[PDB]
This record gives sequence, C-alpha cells and structure tokens, in this order.
Amino acid sequence: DPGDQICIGYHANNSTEQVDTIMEKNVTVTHAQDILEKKHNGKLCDLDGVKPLILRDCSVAGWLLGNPMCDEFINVPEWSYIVEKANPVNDLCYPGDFNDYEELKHLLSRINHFEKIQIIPKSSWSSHEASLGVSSACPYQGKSSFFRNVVWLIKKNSTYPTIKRSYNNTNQEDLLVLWGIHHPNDAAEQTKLYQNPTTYISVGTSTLNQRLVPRIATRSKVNGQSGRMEFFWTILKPNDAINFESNGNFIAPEYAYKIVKKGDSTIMKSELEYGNCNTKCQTPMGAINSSMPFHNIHPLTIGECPKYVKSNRLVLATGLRNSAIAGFIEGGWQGMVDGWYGYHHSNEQGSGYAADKESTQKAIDGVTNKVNSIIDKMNTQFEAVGREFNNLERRIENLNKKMEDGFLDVWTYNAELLVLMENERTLDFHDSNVKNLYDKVRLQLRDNAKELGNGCFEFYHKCDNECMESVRNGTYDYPQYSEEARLKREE
Amino acid sequence: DPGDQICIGYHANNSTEQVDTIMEKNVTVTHAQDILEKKHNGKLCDLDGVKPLILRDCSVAGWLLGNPMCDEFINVPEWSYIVEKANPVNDLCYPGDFNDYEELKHLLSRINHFEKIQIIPKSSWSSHEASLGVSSACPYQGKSSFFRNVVWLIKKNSTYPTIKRSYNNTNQEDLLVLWGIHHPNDAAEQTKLYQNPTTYISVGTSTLNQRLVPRIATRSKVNGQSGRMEFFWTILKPNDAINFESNGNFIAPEYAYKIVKKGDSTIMKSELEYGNCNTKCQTPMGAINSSMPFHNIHPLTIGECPKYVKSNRLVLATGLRNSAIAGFIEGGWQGMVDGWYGYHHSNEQGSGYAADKESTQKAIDGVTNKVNSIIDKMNTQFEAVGREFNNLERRIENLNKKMEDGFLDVWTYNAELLVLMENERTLDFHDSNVKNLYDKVRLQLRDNAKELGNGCFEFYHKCDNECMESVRNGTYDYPQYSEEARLKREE
Amino acid sequence: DPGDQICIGYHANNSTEQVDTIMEKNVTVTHAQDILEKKHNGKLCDLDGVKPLILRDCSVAGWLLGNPMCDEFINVPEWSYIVEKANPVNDLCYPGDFNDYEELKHLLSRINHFEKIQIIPKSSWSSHEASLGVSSACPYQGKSSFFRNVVWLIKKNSTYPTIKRSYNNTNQEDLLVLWGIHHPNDAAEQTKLYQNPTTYISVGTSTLNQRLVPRIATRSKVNGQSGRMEFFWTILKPNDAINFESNGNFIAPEYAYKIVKKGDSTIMKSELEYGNCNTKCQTPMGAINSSMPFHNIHPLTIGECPKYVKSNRLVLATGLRNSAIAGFIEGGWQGMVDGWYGYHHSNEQGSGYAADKESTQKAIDGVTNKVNSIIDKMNTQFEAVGREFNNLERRIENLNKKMEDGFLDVWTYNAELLVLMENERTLDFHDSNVKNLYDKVRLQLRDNAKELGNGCFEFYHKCDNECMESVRNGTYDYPQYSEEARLKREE
Ligand SMILES: *[C@@H]1O[C@H](CO)[C@@H](O)[C@H](O)[C@H]1NC(C)=O
Ligand SMILES: *[C@@H]1O[C@H](CO)[C@@H](O)[C@H](O)[C@H]1NC(C)=O
Ligand SMILES: *[C@@H]1O[C@H](CO)[C@@H](O)[C@H](O)[C@H]1NC(C)=O
Ligand SMILES: *[C@@H]1O[C@H](CO)[C@@H](O)[C@H](O)[C@H]1NC(C)=O
Ligand SMILES: *[C@@H]1O[C@H](CO)[C@@H](O)[C@H](O)[C@H]1NC(C)=O
Ligand SMILES: *[C@@H]1O[C@H](CO)[C@@H](O)[C@H](O)[C@H]1NC(C)=O
Ligand SMILES: *[C@@H]1O[C@H](CO)[C@@H](O)[C@H](O)[C@H]1NC(C)=O
Ligand SMILES: *[C@@H]1O[C@H](CO)[C@@H](O)[C@H](O)[C@H]1NC(C)=O
Ligand SMILES: *[C@@H]1O[C@H](CO)[C@@H](O)[C@H](O)[C@H]1NC(C)=O
Ligand SMILES: *[C@@H]1O[C@H](CO)[C@@H](O)[C@H](O)[C@H]1NC(C)=O
Ligand SMILES: *[C@@H]1O[C@H](CO)[C@@H](O)[C@H](O)[C@H]1NC(C)=O
Ligand SMILES: *[C@@H]1O[C@H](CO)[C@@H](O)[C@H](O)[C@H]1NC(C)=O
Repeated sequence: DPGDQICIGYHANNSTEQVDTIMEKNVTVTHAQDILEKKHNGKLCDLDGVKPLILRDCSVAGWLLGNPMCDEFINVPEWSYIVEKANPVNDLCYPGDFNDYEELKHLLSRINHFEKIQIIPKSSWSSHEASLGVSSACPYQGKSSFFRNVVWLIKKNSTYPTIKRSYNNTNQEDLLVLWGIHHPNDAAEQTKLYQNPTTYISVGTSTLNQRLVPRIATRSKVNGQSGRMEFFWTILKPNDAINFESNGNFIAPEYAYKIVKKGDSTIMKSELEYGNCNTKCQTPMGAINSSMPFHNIHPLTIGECPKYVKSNRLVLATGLRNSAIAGFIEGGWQGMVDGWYGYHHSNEQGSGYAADKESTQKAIDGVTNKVNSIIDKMNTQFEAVGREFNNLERRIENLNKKMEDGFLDVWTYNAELLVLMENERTLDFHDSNVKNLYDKVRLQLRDNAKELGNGCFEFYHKCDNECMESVRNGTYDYPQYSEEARLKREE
Repeated sequence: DPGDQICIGYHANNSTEQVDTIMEKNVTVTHAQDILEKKHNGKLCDLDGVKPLILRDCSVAGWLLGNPMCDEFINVPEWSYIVEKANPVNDLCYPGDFNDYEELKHLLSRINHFEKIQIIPKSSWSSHEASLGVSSACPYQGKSSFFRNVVWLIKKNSTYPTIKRSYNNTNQEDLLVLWGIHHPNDAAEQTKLYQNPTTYISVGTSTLNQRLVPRIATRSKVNGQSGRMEFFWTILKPNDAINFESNGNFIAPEYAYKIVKKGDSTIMKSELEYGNCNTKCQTPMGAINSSMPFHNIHPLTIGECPKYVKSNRLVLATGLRNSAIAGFIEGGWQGMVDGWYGYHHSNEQGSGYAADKESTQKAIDGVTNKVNSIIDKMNTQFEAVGREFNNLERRIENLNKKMEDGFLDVWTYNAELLVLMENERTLDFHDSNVKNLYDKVRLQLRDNAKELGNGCFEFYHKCDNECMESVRNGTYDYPQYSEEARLKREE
Repeated sequence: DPGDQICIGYHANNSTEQVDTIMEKNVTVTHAQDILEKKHNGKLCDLDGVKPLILRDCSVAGWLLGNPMCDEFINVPEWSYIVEKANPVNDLCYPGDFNDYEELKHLLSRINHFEKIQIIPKSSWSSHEASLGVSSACPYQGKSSFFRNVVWLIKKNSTYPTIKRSYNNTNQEDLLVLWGIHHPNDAAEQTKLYQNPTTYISVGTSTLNQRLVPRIATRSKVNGQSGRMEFFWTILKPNDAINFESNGNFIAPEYAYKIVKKGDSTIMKSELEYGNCNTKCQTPMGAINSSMPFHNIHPLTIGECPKYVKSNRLVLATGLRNSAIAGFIEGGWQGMVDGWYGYHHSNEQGSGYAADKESTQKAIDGVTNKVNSIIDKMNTQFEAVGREFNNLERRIENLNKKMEDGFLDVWTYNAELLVLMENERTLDFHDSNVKNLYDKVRLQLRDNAKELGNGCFEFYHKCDNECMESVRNGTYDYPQYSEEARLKREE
C-alpha cells in the first residue's frame, strides 16, 4: 500500500522549433538543424587567396586599349575572376567593334601573371605621323586624344610609305597583341589621312594569315564620328614572331601584354565593394563560408559552392516530438534534464529520474550521422556561372538557361522531399526506440510486476535502488524474487 | 457462456487497383492515385491567353519577304510561339540564303507587337526600274513575279546610277529591316541587268558597317535559275537611321516591320489544328492542364509543364493492402463501410462495427499530405524546348541532346524509385497503425479480459455499450471492474 | 523438470562484409551486393558489332587529304566511333587550315558506308602541270611530295589558262569533296607559280556559292614553308553537280568520298590496342559489360553506359546484421544452416533448429526485388561524350563542362544517399520480421506457455514434435491443451 514502481518515458523542453514531415506540417520538435545557407557578407573577397579584378567604370575592351577616361587600378599582376558593372560608361571612346570580344573576356577571366610591355616604340615611326592620330570622341585634359596602348598612324608631308614591322616574342611567356583598322566615311577622308586611295593591312604569324581592307558606308555619328575603328588580337606563342604590313588605315600596336593562363573562371556583374576577406564561394550579393550543402542567395556564383535551391527553409528534425508519474503513453517528462529516453523509479529509498545512457547514445550518434551524411556526401566542384553570350548567340544563351533552370528544378525538389521523408523517418525512429525500451523491461520482469497501462510497472515485491539498476542494466535476476513475488500475487 | 468481446480490424473493399513497392510487385490495394499526366487535347491552343503563329505551308523566311505563293494569315499583331510544318513547301522562291536565319527565327518566336510599315515607296525609284525585277522562279497569277516586301531594281535606258537612301526610324519602336544582293551567273547577266560591271552595296547604321560584293560561280539550276539571292537584316533602334548605297545587284527594302520583344520562346513542328482553347503547357501532339508533376506525352513542350518522364504508370498507394468475427490477424472487414481502422464489439445489447474516427483522421490527413507534398513541392518554370540548330551546328545540337536525355534519365529514375519506396512506406504505416490500436486497447484492459490470439479480447465481466465507448474513447476505468473480473477469473 | 521449449531466432555466419546506413558506419552484415562497376578490359572493342577507326599517328585531316607519311589502315568501309591520339604527329604536312574542321570530324565520327572514288583524273590536266606541285614540307621516299588525294596545279610553258570543270554525282550516295587554295608569300612566288597576278577560285553547287582569293602576308616558316594551304569541303547531294573555276592557286580534287551517314557518335582520345571484343560501353581506358547502374572508371564514354559517379563503393545490405539455447534477444544462431528467420524447439523426442520457409521467402523475394528495382529502373540511352570544341569555342566548351560536372554531382549524391537510406530500411525490415514471428507464436500459445524473456517460451504441457509443427504452421489448437495446461499452472 502501495507497491514499488518503474516507468519508461522520454525527454521534453520549452523548444518551439517546428519541422515538416511527408505527412505532418508544423510539428513542434525538441531541437532541429537548418541545412540551407541564407547568409552572405555583402562584399567581394579573394578566392583561394587571390584578388579579383574590379573595373570601376571601364570594360575589358576599354581597359586593354587604354581609353583615356579609364582612370582605373593600372598595376595588378594576377587575378581570380573579373568584375564589370551592368553597362560600364567607358568602353570604346572612338566607335566600332572588337573581333571575338567575348572569347577574349573568357580568356582574361583568370590570369596567373599579366605584365604589359612595349613591342613597337611610339618614337620608332620616323616616316609616318604618330602624334596626329587624335579625336574629340576620346577627350583627356579637355583636349582631343586616343587609346594610349595603340597608335593612329597618319601620312607625313603627303606620303604614307608602306610599313613592314616584324616583332619576335623573346619573353618566356605567351603575348596578347592588339591592333586595328580605321573604316573612314568617304574617299576624301581616306586620302586626306593615308593619301594612298586603295589600302590594306596584312598580319602574319605561324597561326595567323590576315588581310583587312577598309569598308566605306554612310554611317550615323556616335560620339560625333561616323568613322569606325575595328580592333583584333592574337596570342603570340613564346618564340614566334608577328609581321605587319600596311598601305594605310593601320592602328599599330605600341604595348602588348605577357599572360600566363591556368584554367578559366568568368566575368561577374556586381555593384559591391572589395572587403579584404578570403572565401571559396563568391556571389554577386556577397561571399559564403559553406559548411551547408544548399543555399538560396543568388544563382550566378564562382568557386566551390552549395547547390542553388529555390527555397526559404530546409530544417532537419534531430530531437523528439515535443510534448504516480505517468510514463511515455501520456507524454514526455520535462524533468528528464539529461538523456533522450530513460526511466522514473519510486521505492522505499525514494523517487528519481534516470537516463538510459546506452539507448540515448545510439540515438544521438545515429541522428548526428544522418545530418553529417546529408552534408559530407555532397560532391562540391569549382564552377564559374557567368553570362558569356552576345545578342546573336541568344540560341546558345537559351541552351545555358534550360541547363541552369533544369538543375535548379532537380536540386530544389530533391532537397524538399529529402527533408520531408528523412524527418518522418527520424520521428518514427524516436517512437520505435521508446517502445523497444518498454519491452526490454516488460520482458525482464514478467509476473514479478504488473503492466499499469500508462507505461509503468508496479512491482510484486521489494525493489530497492540496487534491484532498479539491474532492470536499467538489463541484469534483473527473476528466480531471485520469483517466490517473494508468487505470494504477494496469490491474494 | 459466452463472455462479452471487442476486436480490432481494418477496412476492405472490391477494389482491384494494383501498386508496386520496392519489394512487392502487383499489390492489390484499397484506393490509389496516378501522378503521371498521359492525356492531351490533340490541338494547338493559346498560351497565357495569347494566340500562336501557325504558318500553314510558308516559313519565317518566305513569310517575312513576301513569297507570292505564301497565301497565309496576313494581319496578326502579337503571338506566343510559332508553328512551322516539317519541310514547308513555300520558302525562298528565287534560290539563295538568309544571313543569321536561325538567330532571327529565335528572335521572332515571341513578339509582343508586330506592325509592317513602308520605309521606301516602290514609286520613289524615278531613275531605276522597279517593276522589271521579276522571275519565273516566283510565279503568281501564272505570270512571273518576286518577293512582295522587297524590290529588284534594274537599270533604266542603259544606266544604273548610284543609289543613296537614308531612312530614319521615327516610330516609338525598334524596326526589323530586310534587303538582299543578287549573285548572277556571268558578267553578261551582270551588265545586261545593272550595266556597271564592278558593283557593291554598302549599308550603315550606328551598329552596322556592311559592304557586300556579288560573287560569280557556275551554279546548278534551282527552280530553273542558276542565279542566287542572299538576304540580310538588322534591328534599327528607335531614333537611329540606316543608309544604303549601291552600284547595282541591290534588292531594296520596300516594307520593314515594327517589333516589341518581351522574352523568347521557340518554333514548334506540328501538323495540328488551332482549337480556340487556352493552356499553360503546349505539346506538338496537344495541350495539357497539369496538376500532375509528371507526364509521358512528347518532350518538345512550351510553357510551365510537368517534367517529361519515360514511363507508362506512376501510381501512389493511398489506401490499405486489400483482403466470433475474427480481428485484423485473419484479414480486413468488408463490413467496415466507413473508417480505415476500427472495432467490432459483441455484448448483451448486440454486435456492431465502429470506426476509429481519431486514428483514421491522422491516417487520411497523413496520406493526403504525402500525395500533395510529392506534387506541390515541384518547381515549375516556363521553358521552350525547340530544335534551333542548322546542320553546321551539329556539335551544339548534340550538346543540347545530352542535356535533355540527361535530365530525362534523372527524372524518369527518381520518379520510379520515389513511388516504389514511398508505397512500401505507406503500407508499413497502415500496419504500424492497426497494431498500435490493438496495444492501445490491450494496455487499457490488462487482466479484466483475455487476448484470444485472432485479434479480439474476451471480457472477464459485463461490458455494456457504455463500457465499450470508454475502451474506444480510451477512458476505460479498470478499478471499477477489477473486482467483478477477479472472481470470474479465479475458477 | 524441466518443461518443453520453443525459441524464435535468426541466421548468422562468418561473413565480415561491411555496409553503411544513414545512421551507422561499418555495419557487419550477413551478405551484401556492390552496384558500382569498377572493372574494364583495358582494350578498344566493337560497338553493337561494328569496328571503330583507330588512326595510329594520322588525324581526320591528314587521313582525308593523303599526307604521304600517313602510312595507316587504308581500306575500311564503315565504323562506329573514331580514335585519335592526344597530339597526332602527322596532320597537315604543308602548313595551313581546314575550314569547319570540327563540324567535319563530328560528321565522320560514325559512317555506315565509306568508299573513296576518283572524280578528276590526275591525267586529265592537259594544259597545266599536275606533277610539279610538290614540297619538301611533305617528304615521302626522302623526295619532296604532296597530299595524295588532291592536286597542286602549276602553269605550263608560262601559262595558267582558266580551269572550268563540272563533276556530276551519278553514284547512289552523297559525296564528301575536298579542295584548297595556296596562299603564297609574295607576288614573285604568285606569278612564278600561276603566272596571272590576280587569281581566284569560284566553286558552285545548288547549295554552295564560293569565291576564294589568295591572301598575302609575311608569315613565319613552319616545316620551312611561309606558304599556307587552306582546304574546304562540301557534301554533294546524290544527283547534283559541283563546278570549279580558277585563275590559279587552285589545289584541285583528285579523289572524293561516297558516305552514308546514320546518326552521330564522337572521336575518342586513347593510347589503347584493339582487342577483337564486342561491347555496348567503350571508355578511353577499356570497355564494360554493364549489368550495374553505376560506374567510376572514366567519364568520356561511348554507348549505352552506367551513369558515371565519383565514388569507390556502393554496397547494398541484402542479408541481416551479423552477430536452454537463447532466442533472438541474445543474438543470431550460427546453427541456422539454412533459413533467415526460424525456430529452435527442445522436447522429449529431442532438440532441433527449424527454418520459417514462409517468412524467409517473403524476406528473400523482397530483398531480391529491392536490388533489382534499383538496377532495372535505370533508363539507359546511347550517348557519346567527346571534346568537340576548338580554342575559340572555350565558352561553349565551358557550357559542356558545367552540364557534365552538374550531372555527375547529382548522380554521385543520389546514389550515396539511396544506398545509405535503403540499407537502414533493409536492416529495420529484418528486425520488424523477427519480432513479428515472436508475436505470431506468443499470440497462439497465450497461457498454455510462459515468456522466458530471452526470446523462448517454456510450455505448461507436453508439446511433442507434432504439436511444434502446429505452432510453426500457425495451426496450434489451444482448447485441445487448455485443461492439461491449467493444472500444471495452478501450483
Ligand atoms: C504553420 O505555422 C505558421 C506559424 O508560424 C503559419 O503561418 C502557417 O500558416 C501554419 N500552418 C501550415 C499548414 O503551414
Ligand atoms: C615633302 O618633303 C619635303 C618637305 O620638307 C619636300 O622637300 C618634298 O619635296 C615633299 N614632297 C613632295 C612630293 O611634295
Ligand atoms: C625569334 O628569335 C629567335 C632567337 O634568335 C629565333 O630562333 C626564332 O626563330 C625567331 N622567330 C622566328 C619565327 O623565326
Ligand atoms: C548492472 O547493475 C548491477 C546492479 O546495480 C551492477 O552490480 C553491475 O554494475 C551491472 N551488472 C553487471 C553484470 O555488470
Ligand atoms: C502483374 O499484373 C499484370 C496483370 O494485369 C501482368 O501482366 C503481369 O505479368 C503481372 N506480374 C508482374 C510480375 O509484374
Ligand atoms: C537614254 O535616255 C533617253 C531615251 O529616252 C536618251 O535621250 C538618252 O540619250 C539615252 N542615253 C544614252 C546614253 O543612250
Ligand atoms: C532621326 O531624326 C531625328 C529627329 O529629327 C534626329 O534627331 C535624329 O538624330 C535622326 N537620326 C540620326 C541618326 O541622326
Ligand atoms: C468517452 O466515453 C465516455 C463513455 O461513453 C463518455 O462519457 C465521454 O464522452 C468520453 N469520456 C470523456 C472523459 O470525455
Ligand atoms: C571502417 O572500417 C575500416 C577498416 O576496414 C577503417 O579504415 C575505417 O576507419 C572504419 N571507420 C569508419 C568510421 O569509417
Ligand atoms: C610555249 O609553248 C611552246 C613551247 O614548246 C612555244 O611554241 C610557245 O610559243 C610558248 N609560248 C610563249 C608565249 O612563249
Ligand atoms: C547530273 O546528271 C543527271 C543525269 O543525266 C542529270 O539529270 C542532272 O540534272 C545532272 N546534274 C545537274 C545538276 O544537272
Ligand atoms: C500444419 O501442421 C500440422 C501438424 O503438423 C499438419 O497436420 C498440417 O500439414 C498443417 N496444418 C494444416 C491445417 O494444414
């Protein structure tokens, strides 16, 4: 009056953390983990400890040629990725085109070493006019000027003698060389400037075999010239030579560029500050330190990154559903300060809670392992997501978009369902575990005690603290009390 | 002789609906849902309430230029996608080429507004022959004729004077302009037609800088001309001007086209009728109203669509395995007219079936939630799947094919396995639920009744209808009958 | 002293095979299956019973034109895929270019029929020099020579008369035709060789309309010529004709090629021997006979193949966790020589183990079905993974790489997690099965026997071998022993 007791129960707490399973929405849970990265540092940072290349209002074109209003960061021998604005103000001062422009950007996205040199001195032009080739389309100190890396040759007295110049790459490294042809308005401008009326430029390497001829049209004024400049480029292998020849209309090299190229990258489209940080994932809205296997920031990322997923929350249940002294069948015990599953005894030496170290370790190690698998099994490659196509490559641009949207639709769907199914699995694990511990006890006692129905057993004998620890240890000796039990039963 | 009874059991029905799980094939089930869309309305319909553009035997080329045998639907100011046949009969009446043809189709796939206008009246040609430029390759009323949107200029008396024409876009909207060059057979035809023996066309905008020169070859007759026409096009920004100049061989604009462009789409390859319907998914074999997250019709779709999957059936088990008065251990009760899990009592006031509202709601809400997750978690973007590459882009066409086949192989595999694993999960849920309800009862009664082994309990006392409702309610008072039970037991 | 007994238990064995589940790492198991193909036969073999095309040191270019040092396998009328080395020694003997080279390789990757013919006899050149067009860049028997499939025409006496040649395809099959233009160094070489100082080649079909003009530059010596040859090609529809015309610099066809084309394939980059085998998956490190739905060899594969996955082991648990005579609660019985789950009785006729045929069949059929689903549900299409882009298509090459790496990242991740989750499912199945068999018995006996707690029941009466077989058969008659039991109990 009354007899000794032991109850099986589980942990609870004041946690309000909610989770979704394939079957139940908004399920309050004990503790849970988010696997979606949502947080960016709002800045552009190094990549594997290498600065970017941030063109403030210039453009790879304007930058290369020397657009005089491109007052930028001149000296910088290497970079990881490149950063243009949306529509950079300063591009081509004198209007025209850049042969294979995009393919060049892509090549310049990631440079190991980059040193500008001088292949044809501006002073070497003894029999042509080097310092007259100047326009009001390219203002400097309020005076007319021109691209500073490349020379507009004019006729001397009234003579454009044929130009023949070879240059030989005697550096250790490939050379990026740049020249151009002036397409003038009419045969007046043509001969006023180059005299000879039928001109041409031939350019030759061991690869190249060029022969450009000025085109005439009536064209609309752009920065007030109806003239057009069209530039070209080659890479000069490290012991080859380039040979120029020109009747006129020649925009000569002054400075070329030594490059060492080690794998690609891409141009990024951002309005952000450098932040002097490092990172391994750069986004056009900030960087990331991704432990997380998913993120939802911006799709146009560079580096080893989490998969981009259209979603706000991916939360994994790690703990339990969250809700005499009645056992598990009437809810969880707040008084289980430590341990996930365990007991509550009450005998003549007194009542306590007592955690199940063994079954609570398997449970934790299991859930820790689940969360870590879902993360460390994620194959993370270096990738650079850019927008590399002009507006006569809209078919190829549209093939790129189906691929990105296609991979988004797959990752966004499989992450959602993986959380929903693997949560339902985690909460049915917690149930299956509590109920297995009841039966661990129930099977040991048998008739030496009675199932009360609330998740406790009342004993048919004296169970002191030392008897309880045999029940929890799973070492309960029944023939040792089978008799004492038998008597208090029959009655 | 005999005692009062209560049995736990489950629903059954005459349903023959079958399902597959990861382990069991052909499993008869109570009721199940198909998640594969297989049904199309065999017609071409609007998209987001916008008509297509159905070219009956013409082609974007033939359509644009005015191939006289292209007796089509002239007036139509906007469209969503475009529809060619396989090999349209009427294309280029006079043989030749269309510069950047594919890139133009892609641009014209989706037009917000499209109004043809007249930039150069056919009557403005005072000093050249506008009405002689006619071929038997382009028959109309059985007479020789030519593309009606573009003019074949010939010499007057025996003089082709130089043409200089500027046109200025003074409309609000971009302009698609079209011209061409006649490549004739020999220097006889050349001068018979344009007189001057060395001709050229220059075309200039703020973008463009063209200079075409007729090519001569000996070429095979095609519609009986060994001549060739080669056409070109530009988009004229809304306050820019285009300037033409020509010694001869010029196919002049008459009519250009105002366009407003708002995102792309694609050309579709169908033999189908317009059906005056709306839709958000169009296929080349009909449209779809996709609640369903998968479909198996045709891969070349346009709109927000289900993922295309190579499969015939994706069926989700929603109900139960389908098979005194014996409880669950001997099968399901047909007599459970309503409810999934429940009881069958039999006492001195009589025998009935009685559904478990509470446990049967959790079950339904759970399964309803599962099916809805598998559907509403599907990220559905607008996409247009076309065939946009010529037969010198077979490498890029082959890159598109690996991507489509690649995404098919992923979706087809993950849908199959998701149904197989999530079915097995649903039927083990139904088992785990029945068996939990047995133990809900079994734990309440204890020795006040006896487990018969068939899934019933026989009572060791009088259980009237009101006692039964405490067992079903889970409010069964045991000390209230513990004594009356104890006596009828001992004996 | 003592009573008759029956125990429920499971199989064990000396197996050390380990497996990972979402929760437990390194779990010793009874037997398990690997689903990753890792084994290749180190050789290049047929595909669907068709030989490849293995160019030992030549290149599609060098091969086609007849580079004299391309001592290869001449006669071969059909092939499946093509095999170059990394940087083939013999390519273009005389330096220059091949118009649309890559697009041609792609076309020649898979040829149904391929017969070389002669369209323009070398002897037909009555008024030009056919046998003087020879260089020291193209040595043969230590003498100067030239591409053997194509003719270098020189002037006769001191006259290059105009060439006009039509050829008409009167074969059943399309024709691949090849010609070229000599770009010489200076106007001296030009007229020394072709006499006329301003030359041209026109080429015309019903498709083509060509007019090439030699270019001059000062170019670097390559195999000691600063000259350059530039070749071109067309496909001649089977009843069309090609017409050549040339003032000079013409490299004439001698031999063209009949082709029948049936779907594409790709060029492969291998250093391997032909092995006279067949296969349906060829890799650049050997072939595969893929039952397996995954492999980890090399990504650049050709045929119907397993998905390429970055992983070393994908192992599926098929058997059980691996560890009176105590029942299941104390471990597995080595003495269960046959059967997965079953019994161990002990009575007055003696003790034995006895397998549960019925429950052990469901288990095997279930696991066999799981492994087969995970394999036979894998959609396997024919695909050819190559490297088809030059180094001015690096943007398109980079779009191909994101797609491959993208599909790798998906398959590698989903296979890892599918094994981890579906293993945990398989071992919880084995538990749920043992424990259901205990309760199958426990429910049949009731008070006619006592739960010992170790997973056995001790009988409260005589159970001979025939009584045991009713318990295993599930046909145990309790009213038949309810009395005999009742007496031996009360006491
Ligand atoms: C879930 O919880 C939030 C409250 O934070 C609520 O906005 C939402 O409507 C709830 N219900 C469902 C069905 O998601
Ligand atoms: C140009 O050069 C000088 C002027 O300093 C003069 O002697 C020479 O004659 C000039 N040439 C011509 C052809 O006018
Ligand atoms: C460039 O100079 C080096 C060193 O004298 C020489 O060997 C090389 O051949 C020159 N370049 C060319 C293309 O001749
Ligand atoms: C488990 O509990 C008993 C009693 O408290 C204790 O003596 C011992 O540490 C454990 N039993 C065994 C066999 O180790
Ligand atoms: C499943 O059921 C259908 C009968 O509708 C039958 O054709 C098929 O062969 C059955 N068996 C299996 C193993 O799929
Ligand atoms: C062409 O124009 C008129 C014919 O009406 C004639 O007066 C004129 O002389 C002609 N020109 C020539 C050069 O024949
Ligand atoms: C077209 O006309 C407008 C209005 O007069 C004018 O401002 C514009 O400059 C003209 N176009 C060009 C390219 O000049
Ligand atoms: C459940 O059943 C009892 C008896 O039928 C009824 O009085 C009551 O509605 C329920 N019990 C409680 C505590 O509400
Ligand atoms: C698993 O087993 C292998 C021994 O074959 C061992 O190398 C590895 O470190 C073990 N442990 C884990 C956690 O993987
Ligand atoms: C070239 O051909 C023969 C030489 O056999 C000679 O009769 C003829 O005059 C030569 N022609 C010229 C223009 O030298
Ligand atoms: C080639 O010869 C056939 C047979 O005589 C002829 O019909 C065909 O028209 C010729 N080719 C061309 C392009 O005329
Ligand atoms: C199962 O076992 C019994 C007793 O061994 C045997 O007679 C019979 O084959 C089975 N029972 C039935 C009803 O078939």
